[PDB]
Amino acid sequence: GILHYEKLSKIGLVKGITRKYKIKSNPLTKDIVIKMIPNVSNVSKCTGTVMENYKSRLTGILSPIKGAIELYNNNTHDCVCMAGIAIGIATAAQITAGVALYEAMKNADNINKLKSSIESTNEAVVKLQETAEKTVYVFTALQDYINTNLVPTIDQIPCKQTELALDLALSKYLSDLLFVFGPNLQDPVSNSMTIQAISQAFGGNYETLLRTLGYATEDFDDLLESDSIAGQIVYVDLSSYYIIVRVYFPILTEIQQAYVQELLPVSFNNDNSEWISIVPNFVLIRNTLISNIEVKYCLITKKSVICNQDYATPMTASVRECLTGSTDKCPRELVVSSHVPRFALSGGVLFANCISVTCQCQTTGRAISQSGEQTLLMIDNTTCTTVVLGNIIISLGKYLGSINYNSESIAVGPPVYTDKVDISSQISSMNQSLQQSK
Amino acid sequence: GILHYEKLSKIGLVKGITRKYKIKSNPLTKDIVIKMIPNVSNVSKCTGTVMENYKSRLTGILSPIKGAIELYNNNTHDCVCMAGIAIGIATAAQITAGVALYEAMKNADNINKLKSSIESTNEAVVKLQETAEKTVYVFTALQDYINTNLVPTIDQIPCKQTELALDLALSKYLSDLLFVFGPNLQDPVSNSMTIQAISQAFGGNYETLLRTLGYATEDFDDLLESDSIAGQIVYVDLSSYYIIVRVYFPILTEIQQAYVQELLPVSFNNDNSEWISIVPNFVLIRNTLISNIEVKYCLITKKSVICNQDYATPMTASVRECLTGSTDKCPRELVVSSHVPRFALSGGVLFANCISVTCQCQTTGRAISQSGEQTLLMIDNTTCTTVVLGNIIISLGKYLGSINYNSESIAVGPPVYTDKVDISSQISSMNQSLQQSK
Amino acid sequence: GILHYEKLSKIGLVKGITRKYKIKSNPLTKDIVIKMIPNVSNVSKCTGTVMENYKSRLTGILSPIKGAIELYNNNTHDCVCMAGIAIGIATAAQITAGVALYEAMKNADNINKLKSSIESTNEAVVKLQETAEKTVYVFTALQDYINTNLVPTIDQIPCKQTELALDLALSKYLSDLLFVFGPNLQDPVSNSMTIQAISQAFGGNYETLLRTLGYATEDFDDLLESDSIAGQIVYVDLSSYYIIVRVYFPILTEIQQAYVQELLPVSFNNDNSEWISIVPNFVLIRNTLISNIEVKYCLITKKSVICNQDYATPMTASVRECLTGSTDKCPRELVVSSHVPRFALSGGVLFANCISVTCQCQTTGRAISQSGEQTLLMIDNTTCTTVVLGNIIISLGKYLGSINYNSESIAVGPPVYTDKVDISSQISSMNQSLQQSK
Ligand SMILES: *[C@@H]1O[C@H](CO)[C@@H](O)[C@H](O)[C@H]1NC(C)=O
Ligand SMILES: *[C@@H]1O[C@H](CO)[C@@H](O)[C@H](O)[C@H]1NC(C)=O
Ligand SMILES: *[C@@H]1O[C@H](CO)[C@@H](O)[C@H](O)[C@H]1NC(C)=O
Ligand SMILES: *[C@@H]1O[C@H](CO)[C@@H](O)[C@H](O)[C@H]1NC(C)=O
Ligand SMILES: *[C@@H]1O[C@H](CO)[C@@H](O)[C@H](O)[C@H]1NC(C)=O
Ligand SMILES: *[C@@H]1O[C@H](CO)[C@@H](O)[C@H](O)[C@H]1NC(C)=O
Ligand SMILES: *[C@@H]1O[C@H](CO)[C@@H](O)[C@H](O)[C@H]1NC(C)=O
Ligand SMILES: *[C@@H]1O[C@H](CO)[C@@H](O)[C@H](O)[C@H]1NC(C)=O
Ligand SMILES: *[C@@H]1O[C@H](CO)[C@@H](O)[C@H](O)[C@H]1NC(C)=O
Ligand SMILES: *[C@@H]1O[C@H](CO)[C@@H](O)[C@H](O)[C@H]1NC(C)=O
Ligand SMILES: *[C@@H]1O[C@H](CO)[C@@H](O)[C@H](O)[C@H]1NC(C)=O
Ligand SMILES: *[C@@H]1O[C@H](CO)[C@@H](O)[C@H](O)[C@H]1NC(C)=O
Repeated sequence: GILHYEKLSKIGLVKGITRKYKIKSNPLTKDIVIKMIPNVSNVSKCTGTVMENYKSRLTGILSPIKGAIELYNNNTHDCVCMAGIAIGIATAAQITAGVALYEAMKNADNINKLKSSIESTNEAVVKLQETAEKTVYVFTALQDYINTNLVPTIDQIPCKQTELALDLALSKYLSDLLFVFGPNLQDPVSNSMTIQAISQAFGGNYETLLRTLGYATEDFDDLLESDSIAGQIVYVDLSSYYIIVRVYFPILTEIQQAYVQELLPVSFNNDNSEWISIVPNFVLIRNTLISNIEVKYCLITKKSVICNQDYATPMTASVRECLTGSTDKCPRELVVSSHVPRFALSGGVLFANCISVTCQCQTTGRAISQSGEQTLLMIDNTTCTTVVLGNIIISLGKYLGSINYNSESIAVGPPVYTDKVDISSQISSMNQSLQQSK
Repeated sequence: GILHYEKLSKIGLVKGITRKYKIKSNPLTKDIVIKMIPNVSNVSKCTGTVMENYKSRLTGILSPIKGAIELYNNNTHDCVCMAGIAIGIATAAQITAGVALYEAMKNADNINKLKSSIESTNEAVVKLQETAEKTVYVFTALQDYINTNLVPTIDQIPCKQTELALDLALSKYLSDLLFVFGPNLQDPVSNSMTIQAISQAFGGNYETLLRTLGYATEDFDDLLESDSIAGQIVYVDLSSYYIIVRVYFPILTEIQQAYVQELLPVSFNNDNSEWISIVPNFVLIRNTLISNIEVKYCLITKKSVICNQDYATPMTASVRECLTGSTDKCPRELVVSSHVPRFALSGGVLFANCISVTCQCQTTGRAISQSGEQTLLMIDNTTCTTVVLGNIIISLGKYLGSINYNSESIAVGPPVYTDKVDISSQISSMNQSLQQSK
Repeated sequence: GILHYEKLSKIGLVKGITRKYKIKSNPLTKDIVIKMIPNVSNVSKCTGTVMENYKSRLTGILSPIKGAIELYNNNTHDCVCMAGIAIGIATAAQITAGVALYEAMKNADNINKLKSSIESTNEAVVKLQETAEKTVYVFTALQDYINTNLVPTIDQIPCKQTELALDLALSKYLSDLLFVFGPNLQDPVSNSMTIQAISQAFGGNYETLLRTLGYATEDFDDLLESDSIAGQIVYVDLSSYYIIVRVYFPILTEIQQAYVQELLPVSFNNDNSEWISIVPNFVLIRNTLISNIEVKYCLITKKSVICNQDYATPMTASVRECLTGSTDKCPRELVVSSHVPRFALSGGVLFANCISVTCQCQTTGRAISQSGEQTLLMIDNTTCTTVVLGNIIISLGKYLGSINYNSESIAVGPPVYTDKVDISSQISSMNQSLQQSK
């Protein structure tokens, strides 16, 4: 690759798995209905004031979301035609989500004609014919719990306990719902809300939601774990207590001439001390351009790095030069923890710090020795066919690089400290020196 | 406001929603009892050794908490009168919590006179008359589960399976409880423990707790999501296995002459490349003082920023000058990701980077062009009444700033890189240069 | 200790609790079987296609894990001998985990001889005789739910609702399972994944797992909360849908001549302003060596700091000199928030910023005054026996340090700003100054 792997390997940074870059795109939209209140028609004998109190509590949660949705519904018309003077302040994502909301209102209007049928649902999952060809699924929360726990036990227990059990179930449902659908949800007009978060209105059963929707594909689990499947609330009903959610199932596009290269950090010896290299562990290479990538927001598999959006971030010229060969530009940090890697395997070849760990060859019985002028030792089956590292015995391959690897040395970079307080102290010391300098 | 909004918008910092500052204060205290063990009197036929093992396991969890509480209970008198010699080491928060614990012990002593009544509770929520006027609520864990699942199925299933079901429910209850009430809780003498965390002793039903306690308030959900409602364990019983928790319910005070200003980041063009501005997105302004605010610990709504404590943090003079007009002091960062904003709306006026995106006007049909010397374009209805951005059509309004906005240019700040490894490399390179100079 | 506690306290770093350092070591291994599919033989009348669909969905989840495990199984032989040529790329942790997997395969082969007995399990927890002396426990998911909820209600409700209830339970089980056992688990050959994460295959009942395994020890909860108890998947069956997990039980080893010292930050007055000190709050001292420690990954109790591995990190020379007495090297930060501590107690002695908070003595009735040249006031019973801080009254001990503490002053360190944008701006400004100089 573009990176100088041979020079990188001598300061740790052993070449790891090469993964292709995938980003979701081209979503397909399906509409579902989540009914936030169960049907207690069959336990209504002693529901008491529990349902009235629950409806009063749920109206206060659903009302701000509805108001924020009609804020964009009222100011979007047909020339998608948005009035910026009434909207006032919005971001590009908010305006795009408003456009998507306007597009979804066409189907929401057809769905809303089945309000009585939605009210009459008495099962957790039901199918309704929105049109002659389109079917809408209604997902009722706690309906399964009521049907399988409260209906069979109405006449067995004093149903004053059924009222308390129903009250506790509704409040526990609200307890899990409040983190996602509460005041934290200040921007319901957005398509970045994952289906897992939306499923909290259905008890967290996004598996049931997606399986019922019939979304079958090879990349289903990858899309789920990359947070690429998203839902958007397009309508809120305060009389029947249900929401219409549009689920956007996209497909993964492999970015052409793009891959993510992983570097395995290995401690190396320098100046009679143990060091580690402070460089990005994951490097994104698009065409011939080298840049950082925030892989913590992505899904990392053994074959590809999967993200819901482009997470590329800039890279300094010094770090780019370090990755392209200038090993003197690579920052390094002292090693004081005993639990730090000291060897790694790449292409059947072992890169080990044989000063911190004991390297012994099984073929000859003689220990492999590392001098004080060598940072790492490259052990292939030319040096000797089988090396022993304590309880580990490994058969080695042949190195595809230079034959004088262990004879040719390099230069090491400047030591650094990556702790927050240490960074602040370094900045202070450098400023107290720079004031004298200038 | 005090900020220079025009110059900030010229570098892509578009003015956002202005929110007032709210901090909780003046809490009212209520005492509740949480019984960590259910009443199995009606399933006692084949509970077996399960209850003995559960009590043995729960004693080891509750003993350190009781010891830590008695550490402060034993060293507080009337001469709130605290003996610092015996306490030894404590913080201001710990001492204030000890004072609150001493205040709560007066009511805890009255509550403890109903120990037999607490032991005899056989419902999830019961009401006990602590005095002639005060009422205390007892919340029993898994009591509803036992009453609605195990009691009705005593004679139907082989009750050796009931013993296994009871054992699994208790162990699952301990599994969720251990993260909050385990060795992590090293400081039970503190009033910073949220009611949501305390509710883990009741299966996570803080909604049930707060609804039973009453607590009718408009700011109820805001207080819940700002982590302002807190509870404190004031007494632990190792014989009846219950705890007394004092719930603190504060009110939200709007800080006078204080508001939080949000800045919407928009990419801008400079030197034939795309850049973003590295400035705080949320700026707290109290009176005429500008400072940072850690909004990640607060609750953000469309109307206010709500925090459980003051989260103001200092700001550098350079950043303050950047926010007050000195745009040459504003750090900027290169843009390499495709998924960063290019336009935003503020006051009916669109600030767009018409080089990265296509700006076309519907009224005239001609594309809106941005020269290479302009960072951003301000598009108001004085220019043209309706702009088109791909699939988005927006009606704009008059701008309230300078009429020569698109003719007047500004200066741009120094480029920076905000990655961790990039920061370390920059610090090392700058130290190398400084050492070479001196 | 090695730290200069007096000078540290004079800049608001009051000595806290001294905790010893503990790291897990010498694990003992026990093998368990988790059956990912329940036995629905007693509700098979109307399970329908639900079980077939669930098996199809679960095969896709479990197949990559089995493939990754067989990747190491196929390339490990008795000759522990590993073929590095076929492995290609691996880290030291991966190779050690492969060695552990090879060691566990010997017992996995004996366990797999009871495949029919594992298939026939119809209880949540059962005991099987793997050999004449060894015992293996099988944990079946949702088996208790089926036995106690679906079997008793087979003929009471329309069993078409039983099929929907079974479908929802299986899908909810998969929803919780997907985060741990989904595409995120790209490296099943590793012994660093905790038993709590493993328990997600059993509904999160790690308490049941460990109690059934019979692991009884004093440090049980400490090992649990330090993330020291870990499990490794050693075998995956795609025909019976179960996994074999080897649980590692380490012991907590107290590091000799090592302890973690905590410093309590207290605001202090300087130049008519309030400041805080930016130094590490937790300092790890091993022998005579001072270094940082990442205590966020560890478990902190009142007696010791417990970690699953060594988390020591380097410390700069400037920060070390600050901790050892050079108070002019200690970075300090301005105080703008009202909710920052102003006093603390250590050894019965109060260190308070009496400029910011009102200090009054009860014994004499006269207020304690702090001059503008003093950062903090040390108040012991030599000064006066009982101090009052608002609603707090504390009896004080005697200071064991210098008697001229409040008369001797020190020098203060350079001011710093710890915000991210502030750090970037400071770096840019210092680079601009350095470039102007050179
Ligand atoms: C939107 O318009 C409806 C009437 O169509 C009105 O009831 C509602 O209050 C409006 N909401 C907003 C936010 O303007
Ligand atoms: C409610 O009860 C009636 C009569 O007992 C029954 O026909 C109906 O199916 C029940 N509803 C549900 C959802 O089971
Ligand atoms: C050494 O490893 C290489 C792998 O590159 C392999 O082809 C070769 O057979 C091995 N043995 C020898 C003696 O080269
Ligand atoms: C700067 O470098 C010198 C020598 O290279 C070193 O002694 C000093 O500690 C370094 N300081 C910082 C803040 O990096
Ligand atoms: C507190 O005092 C009680 C007796 O009133 C005693 O049993 C207990 O052990 C003491 N605890 C501590 C921490 O001193
Ligand atoms: C326990 O059983 C008795 C007799 O069947 C009954 O009177 C009592 O109400 C039951 N307890 C509860 C809490 O239901
Ligand atoms: C531009 O919008 C303002 C309101 O913001 C309006 O008063 C003015 O007449 C508009 N000019 C047009 C439509 O040309
Ligand atoms: C400092 O600024 C110069 C020019 O402004 C630039 O070339 C260099 O990369 C910068 N270095 C750092 C560490 O900011
Ligand atoms: C399944 O049903 C049979 C016949 O009713 C019964 O003997 C057996 O115990 C049941 N299985 C379980 C696990 O209860
Ligand atoms: C491992 O070997 C088995 C046969 O023993 C084979 O079925 C399987 O595909 C192999 N897996 C890998 C990753 O080589
Ligand atoms: C002051 O505190 C010390 C420390 O415990 C104590 O020994 C002494 O009795 C106290 N009183 C006096 C008058 O020294
Ligand atoms: C450097 O120090 C000077 C005076 O000591 C100060 O004015 C300036 O703000 C500091 N710059 C930093 C900390 O970036």
